[PDB]
Amino acid sequence: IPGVGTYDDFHTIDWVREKCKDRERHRRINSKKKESAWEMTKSLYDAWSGWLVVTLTGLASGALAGLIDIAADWMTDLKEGICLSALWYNHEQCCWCPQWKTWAELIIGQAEGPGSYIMNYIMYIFWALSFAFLAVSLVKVFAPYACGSGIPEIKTILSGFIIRGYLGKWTLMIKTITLVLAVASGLSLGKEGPLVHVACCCGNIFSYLFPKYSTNEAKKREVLSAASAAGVSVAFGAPIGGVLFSLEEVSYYFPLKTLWRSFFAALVAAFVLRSINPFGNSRLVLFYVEYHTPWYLFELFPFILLGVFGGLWGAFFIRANIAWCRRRKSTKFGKYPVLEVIIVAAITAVIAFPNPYTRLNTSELIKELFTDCGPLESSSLCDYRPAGIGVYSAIWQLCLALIFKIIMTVFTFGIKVPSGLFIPSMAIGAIAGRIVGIAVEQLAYYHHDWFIFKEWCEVGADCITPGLYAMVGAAACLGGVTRMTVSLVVIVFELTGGLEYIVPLMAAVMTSKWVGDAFGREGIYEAHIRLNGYPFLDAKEEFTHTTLAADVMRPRRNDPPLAVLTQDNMTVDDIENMINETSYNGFPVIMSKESQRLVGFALRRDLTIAIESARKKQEGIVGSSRVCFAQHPRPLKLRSILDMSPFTVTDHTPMEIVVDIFRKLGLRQCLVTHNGRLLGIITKKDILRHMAQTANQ
Amino acid sequence: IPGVGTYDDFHTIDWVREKCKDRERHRRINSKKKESAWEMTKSLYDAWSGWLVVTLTGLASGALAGLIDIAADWMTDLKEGICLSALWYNHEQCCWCPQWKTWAELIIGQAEGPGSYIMNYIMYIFWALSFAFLAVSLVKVFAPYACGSGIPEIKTILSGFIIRGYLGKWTLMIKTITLVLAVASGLSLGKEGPLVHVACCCGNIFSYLFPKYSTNEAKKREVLSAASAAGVSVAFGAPIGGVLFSLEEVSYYFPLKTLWRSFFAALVAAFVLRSINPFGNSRLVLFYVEYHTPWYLFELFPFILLGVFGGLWGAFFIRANIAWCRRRKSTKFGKYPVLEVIIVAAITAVIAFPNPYTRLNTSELIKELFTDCGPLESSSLCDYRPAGIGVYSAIWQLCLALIFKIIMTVFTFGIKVPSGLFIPSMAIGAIAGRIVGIAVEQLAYYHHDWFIFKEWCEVGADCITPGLYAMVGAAACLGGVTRMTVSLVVIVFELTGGLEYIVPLMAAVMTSKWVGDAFGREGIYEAHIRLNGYPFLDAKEEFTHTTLAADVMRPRRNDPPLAVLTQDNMTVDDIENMINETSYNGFPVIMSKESQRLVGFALRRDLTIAIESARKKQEGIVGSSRVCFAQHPRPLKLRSILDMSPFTVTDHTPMEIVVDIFRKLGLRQCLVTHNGRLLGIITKKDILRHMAQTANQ
Ligand SMILES: CC(C)CCC[C@@H](C)[C@H]1CC[C@H]2[C@@H]3CC=C4C[C@@H](O)CC[C@]4(C)[C@H]3CC[C@]12C
Ligand SMILES: CC(C)CCC[C@@H](C)[C@H]1CC[C@H]2[C@@H]3CC=C4C[C@@H](O)CC[C@]4(C)[C@H]3CC[C@]12C
Ligand SMILES: CC(C)CCC[C@@H](C)[C@H]1CC[C@H]2[C@@H]3CC=C4C[C@@H](O)CC[C@]4(C)[C@H]3CC[C@]12C
Ligand SMILES: CC(C)CCC[C@@H](C)[C@H]1CC[C@H]2[C@@H]3CC=C4C[C@@H](O)CC[C@]4(C)[C@H]3CC[C@]12C
Ligand SMILES: [Cl-]
Ligand SMILES: [Cl-]
Ligand SMILES: [Cl-]
Ligand SMILES: [Cl-]
Repeated sequence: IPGVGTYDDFHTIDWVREKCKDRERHRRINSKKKESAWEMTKSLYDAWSGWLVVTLTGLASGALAGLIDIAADWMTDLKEGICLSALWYNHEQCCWCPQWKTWAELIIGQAEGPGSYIMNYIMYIFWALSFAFLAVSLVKVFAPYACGSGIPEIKTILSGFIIRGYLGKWTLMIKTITLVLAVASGLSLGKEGPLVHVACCCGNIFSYLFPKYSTNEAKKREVLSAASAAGVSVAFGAPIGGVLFSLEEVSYYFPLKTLWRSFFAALVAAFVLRSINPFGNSRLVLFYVEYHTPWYLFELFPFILLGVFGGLWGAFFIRANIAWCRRRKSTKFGKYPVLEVIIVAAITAVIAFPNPYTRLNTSELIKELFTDCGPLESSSLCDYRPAGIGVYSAIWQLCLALIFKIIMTVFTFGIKVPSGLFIPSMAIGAIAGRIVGIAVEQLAYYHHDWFIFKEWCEVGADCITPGLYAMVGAAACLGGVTRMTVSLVVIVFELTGGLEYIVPLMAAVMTSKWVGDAFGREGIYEAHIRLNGYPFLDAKEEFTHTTLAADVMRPRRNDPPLAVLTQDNMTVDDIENMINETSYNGFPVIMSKESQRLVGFALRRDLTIAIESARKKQEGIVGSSRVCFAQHPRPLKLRSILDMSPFTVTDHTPMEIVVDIFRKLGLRQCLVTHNGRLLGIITKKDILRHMAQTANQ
Repeated sequence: IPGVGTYDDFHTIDWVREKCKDRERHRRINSKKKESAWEMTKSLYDAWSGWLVVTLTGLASGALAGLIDIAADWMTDLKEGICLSALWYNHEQCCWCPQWKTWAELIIGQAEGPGSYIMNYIMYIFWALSFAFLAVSLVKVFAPYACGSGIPEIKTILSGFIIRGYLGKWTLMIKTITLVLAVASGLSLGKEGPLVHVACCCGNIFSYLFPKYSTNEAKKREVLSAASAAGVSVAFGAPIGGVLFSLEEVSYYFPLKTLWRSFFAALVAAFVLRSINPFGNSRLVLFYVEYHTPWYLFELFPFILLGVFGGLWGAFFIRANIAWCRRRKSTKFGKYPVLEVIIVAAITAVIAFPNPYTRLNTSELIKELFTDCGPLESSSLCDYRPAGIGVYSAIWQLCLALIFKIIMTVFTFGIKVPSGLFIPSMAIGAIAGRIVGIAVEQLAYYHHDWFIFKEWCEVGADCITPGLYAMVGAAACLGGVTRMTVSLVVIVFELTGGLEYIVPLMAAVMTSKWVGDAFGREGIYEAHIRLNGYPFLDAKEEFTHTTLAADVMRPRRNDPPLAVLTQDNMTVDDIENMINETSYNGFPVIMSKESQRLVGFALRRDLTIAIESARKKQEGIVGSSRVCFAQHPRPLKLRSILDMSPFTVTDHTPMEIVVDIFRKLGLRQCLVTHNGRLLGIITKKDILRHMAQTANQ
């Protein structure tokens, strides 16, 4: 019957049923292939559909990432001036500087002086405000789903949740435009994490072109996992890192074939980015900073210390941001998203313009911090490198920036614009690591008499490398705020290329994960999932409460008896009334009202669809005709919509085993029986609600 | 009761029961921790036990790998002479060459001449024969399990199979000695793959030191997965590659925490190898060959061609080796393992000595082939690089070697000595890729007028890099013979460090996997698992036969009724007689012989152990006392050994869902019932046998 087997919005899919549908389609297609040669070519196309869709998703993700990077760089450069000779060229490419003219030279006509500084300040603020206004208005008017990182929603979707329109074309376009707008605005956010959502949108749009991936939910989830891998790859140019992230972060179920498919998609996207090098390649992709000297054993001490910082700040953020977000979801603050975005952008621009580090783009700041001092470098971060008073000043200039980055982010992650949390955390950790490395280098230079320095360092030698400390701090902050261990480390290593610095990174990361784990085992993405109330049966959480299945059945003593359907003692009108009277997703069809022996399970959606189709197709089905759910007045027959083998457990079964079954098999509901007689039903909603109750939420 | 919950040799574990035991122990330990501060310290130790065991396993694996490499290098160098000045020094380190003296100089007294060549030939053959004899005798006399790679057995074990003594200390020591002996003998084998078994042995030996990992099988399997990751890491110096290999090859179930634990163990082992650099670091670990020029798009054509070769040869090997192995398991050839090893070693030495490439160590040959021609290099492989006649001769010298390497391996993988298949396949692929690269370079140099070469190459330019072709060929052969895609590619990339050659590798690998997949979807390890007859329910295989649970129940119409135990209508003597009369692993305890309603499941081992313990502990239990399985003449009580919630499915349930339940939940048996009455039992053995029957085995 047409329509049978579909799902509604904000519903969970049944993986077993979807896979049964997929293999039934596979058997039918194989039979057709053996039937004819044209069907054989169709079967070959069906087999190659997965490769085709993953390749298309990778190519689209790479192209979109390149375009977004180019547009964001140009728009960010527009704030501080423009290149009259070539308006399309950005500041860096325009000066590759008489061609570049600042707003002071174009309005006041003076390149220097207090008036020039004032004009530049006002123009910077105005451009930031305009970009923020455009981004928020576009998000609110066209695609409200384009707001946020999207990683929490993608995680919920890959678990089996349905969010219609989240991965649509409208959301893709609006997010693509608004991410560039927000990045140019200068808000404390990034465009690396959100790229995963863009890749997922592309994956869905391409999956619509293949019947195998367009009529089955599980195959769509596999394509989405590959898309997420490709998105991370384009974000950080780390295809292996992207595959690991898909494996450990967003993919609830990851078949082995999906591993290689996601790896191929990530490699294709990385190759697409390489082809347009350096046009669409970001600074992070082109980082490629060489190392001066190898790390040393004693240096692991400050690194671990950095880890502690990464463990602490992230925890604080998880406690702060969430709380603020909750206030936005409870008070009137959420009724004025445009005003909130405008105010945040104004404050950020005003407080960031005076300080060169904050006025600097976050990605460029990260690149500079990771970049090591050189003989040709004369930046304030490397003016001293003996050392002078300016060092202290430099440290001061860093410290303030750090504080700024810590504050704005808390009020920036959650606003109604595309915002990413990877870049801000990386910048904060990089600043902290740079400060720590500067301190360690100064101590080594002024106290080389210590046996540790005298053994592992030499007078007038590059024993200490602050760039490595900044990298370690960035990795520690990312791990402490996301609780990622392997994917994070591999992504950092691929981004920086420091194969010899994998050990220094890992350690720090682990430390952060432990420290944060002391203040809470939940990460930022999971915390946001819980805040939004999405149905998520996280496997990381362990159910320790000693309860039995009898304690979770909905039809309790106080509750009314569960609605059931007789095999062949029901009519179409009665079934319609039952559907319109009960709120159950499905109903268990029993043999008889006395025996109450389970016969099957019929979903309400399929039941209604079958009834309507039969009424519109045949004559005499006006309610008088009976409905028979058994096998072979024109009585209605609805055996095709019922499940012959619903999962069942005993009333005394410990709830831990039930949760295990639900997690591993991805079931939708389980019929709790005893003596072969139906008693109750435990649904994923009930399991989640019980888990929340036992967790004191 | 002591002894309850144990397993016998060659038996499969029940993952659900083990995990229940583990969490019950966790709850008890948490209660004790809350009881006292000493118990709190004990709880901290229990929590840190996993980190401690993985760290110990990594350290032991690294140390053993270094020692094995050093010993193998020295023993191999001993065959062609000795360093009189420093007998402990090897040929390369002795000449770092008056100090080094060949056997001709030490016996005949003439360094050059036909007599010197004859003496060197005879001494080489004698040393190879002696090493082979020692290895085979040690394997056959002390640890028969030390033979082979061990990857198939490790894969079976990680799926829940029990092989007592496979990972013991005796096996570890014997394999460690015999791997070095066999490598020195010159047989067509390697010591990289077998290192995984060494790591697993270390992991088991260390897991014996922690009660959490000593009393639970699943935790031991997690430790073994970490050990396998560390073993691969030490084998190829690719901790990420080792983690991926553990994820995709040997680990049936891989918890998320086990991922980070395995990564940490691999990193620790790699760091241990680094600390002893270059003493215990193999040539593969110290490969680190720089790259001259980047690869080009047209070069992807021959690379794919190499993939085809890798796809073909491997398939052939899977068809040849297995067959020969089957002959060794059916004819009298298997009755003389020592003689077979001696004959194979004699033939290999005799046929390899004349040709310099075969006389050369396989690892050194791989390093040379991957190594690119340089101005200071004057080797025959790079004598020409215009080109002369010698090129052809060089190619000839390669071609013969290739054929040799293809033949001996077929007769070498399966003998009663520690043998690895990674190194031979890598060498074969490297030779093929070197030949292909030489041909392509010659064509480009003599036919640069072609638009392709004129566009992507220049006159007198290093457009073609034969080392990259050799690397691609090695990767293709490895993928074709093992059907590994992501782990293989990452391992190769980490080994070579060519982050810019990931795309050329991947493609080729994929091609091989496809080509081999056309001649059979099973790899060498799975083929050997099937040949040995181990019980393996591979998840990669898909069950498409449309059968129901009723078709797999053992108690069929022809078979006798299933043995059952009444709840409280049985005696100790009757239960003992039933145990000694039936071969079932466990028996279903029913409420009554008339109702036949399932009450629980009692394992034969636990039943016998409980009966014996009760008889030896209490008085009056002499068979007259009744046995009651219900809850509360001194009747025996055996409720603690009975499972209250055995998994059950309906008789009409499709067998596909049953296979899914068995694979995902790792069950041991499922009770098939109808109307709430027990009918039959489907065990993993029956599922495996039905799968074999449906596969026409
Ligand atoms: C909000 C974003 C999307 C707007 C993008 C278009 C921007 C870059 C456009 C809008 C108005 C434009 C300006 C309009 C007028 C002039 C005067 C001319 O003598 C030099 C160029 C200059 C100064 C233009 C530079 C580019 C400009 C700033
Ligand atoms: C090894 C050295 C460098 C570490 C130095 C920092 C130490 C003192 C830090 C690291 C982790 C920290 C712990 C992390 C979290 C908690 C839980 C909280 O409810 C009380 C404090 C407590 C228990 C912290 C105490 C201080 C602590 C132990
Ligand atoms: C089979 C393996 C394990 C044996 C290991 C020990 C080997 C290396 C031993 C056994 C016999 C030894 C030889 C015995 C006698 C002499 C004569 C002396 O003037 C030079 C050293 C020389 C030539 C020895 C070299 C080392 C030697 C070959
Ligand atoms: C793309 C170019 C370079 C590939 C050139 C090699 C081609 C001809 C190879 C690659 C894979 C090969 C196929 C692989 C396996 C099979 C199955 C076998 O039962 C019949 C031959 C057949 C069908 C092969 C035919 C030839 C084949 C198609
Ligand atoms: Cl970001
Ligand atoms: Cl993000
Ligand atoms: Cl090997
Ligand atoms: Cl092997």
